[PDB]
Amino acid sequence: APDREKALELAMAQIDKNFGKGSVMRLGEEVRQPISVIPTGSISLDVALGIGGLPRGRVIEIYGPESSGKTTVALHAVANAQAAGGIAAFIDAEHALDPEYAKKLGVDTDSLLVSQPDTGEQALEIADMLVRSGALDIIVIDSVAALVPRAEIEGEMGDSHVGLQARLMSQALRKMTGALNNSGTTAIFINALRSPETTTGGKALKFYASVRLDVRRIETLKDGTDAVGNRTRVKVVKNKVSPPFKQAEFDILYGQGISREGSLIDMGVEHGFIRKSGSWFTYEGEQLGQGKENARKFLLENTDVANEIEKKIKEKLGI
Repeated sequence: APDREKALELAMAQIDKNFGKGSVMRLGEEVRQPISVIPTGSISLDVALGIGGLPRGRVIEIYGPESSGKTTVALHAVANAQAAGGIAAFIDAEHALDPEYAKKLGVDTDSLLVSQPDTGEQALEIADMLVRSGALDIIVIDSVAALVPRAEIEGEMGDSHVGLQARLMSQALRKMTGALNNSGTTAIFINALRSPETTTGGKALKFYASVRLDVRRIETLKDGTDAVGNRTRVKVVKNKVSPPFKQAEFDILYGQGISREGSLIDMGVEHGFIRKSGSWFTYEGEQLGQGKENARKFLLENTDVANEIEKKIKEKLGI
């Protein structure tokens, strides 16, 4: 009577119907539920996520050591959302954002809502208020670790209460998540951190998120001796809308955003479109150059090509 696959599907079926789509899923499975998404700004990452970009109306956490490339991504997200004509909110509690660098990645600073909370409750709440107005496409909280409870701030944390922050984070996230889902507003909590300590607030953020990104830096992009930027690596450690654990890499040159041409030269190679002979790159006849960098330039100057690689790559996968 038992037909494991017939019995297994029926099991998964109920499981989703009981806890939500994606509550369980074969890793090879290839999701086909196209959800509204905010493009990460890194094609590779956008594919790693398995749905094009950050899922809308979800809580997204981006953690990693300082300079890992978190903000950048985050900034890009805002940027792509504004192009889709969405409004963006930035609950700043670190005062580091450099609007100028933002404008560079495509952000419309002049139309960006910004708030610099006096307390942690204040911040989270201000956010909650903004979210439930259903007007924002995306909201990004800078530094989970900075949402220090009011009590701790005022200096009354005289060893008379402890752990207050997680709670602050947990309860806050209990409320907002709901509202978020209805508004469709994506919320990116930038968790610049410090296994699994979580800087005091990732405890509750670990369960409320639907997508958790692990941003890390792996190598300094060079030519020969002179540097040009750094290659970041991300690992979607959690994904409740597509098979998790995939990962992508992308280049960010000093002062720039996620290098399109880089992504091109990267996904081109693995995918076959662009061939690499030792220390050289070639694209169906044409020579790109000796070394990823000259190639990058090459693709920067010859707009048509590359634009066509983006094409072929964008075809072999969903564009």
